[PDB]
Amino acid sequence: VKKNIENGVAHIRSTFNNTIVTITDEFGNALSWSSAGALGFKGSKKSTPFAAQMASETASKSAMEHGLKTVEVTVKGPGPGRESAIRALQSAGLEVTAIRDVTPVPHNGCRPPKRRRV
RNA sequence: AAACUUGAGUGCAGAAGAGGAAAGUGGAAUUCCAUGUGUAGCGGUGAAAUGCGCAGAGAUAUGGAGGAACACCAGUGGCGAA
Repeated sequence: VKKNIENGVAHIRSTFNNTIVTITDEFGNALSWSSAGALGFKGSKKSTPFAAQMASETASKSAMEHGLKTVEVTVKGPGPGRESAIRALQSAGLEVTAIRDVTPVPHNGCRPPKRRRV
């Protein structure tokens, strides 16, 4: 009931409303997930870099418990906590081979929602 | 009534163009469906709540369905009577 991997990819989704972190193998398999809402932060605070740092630290701790050593960063969303999440990943002992922002670029398909009037 | 080539067209040699009409091909992305991993949140806001989710949501990986628009080029740029 244990997983042993040495190289992997950490997916970090940071939106202005919340931060979610997970780590997977090189073939995208899920071990554990972390979110600011689960950590305890509610409402606005979930977007703060500190909550992102805590979630990234928890996710990296579980990844290294399963045995991860080298990880590649997969960043999603425009939130401000992406850099804090990456630094927490680095400080957890894992080695960042490279960083890539996989934020989906819609070329021209689909109509975005109405601009807010507030 | 009779001449002219300057206006207006024509011939000859060249130029660019999101001008229009009809078929075909394509990548990104959104939604949905199925399945594997996985746990208690997701989403949202000034802050919240409705709502969705312990029947397994959200995240993640793969495949499928389908509609719609064409990121970069792109520019006091081009084309058209509008």
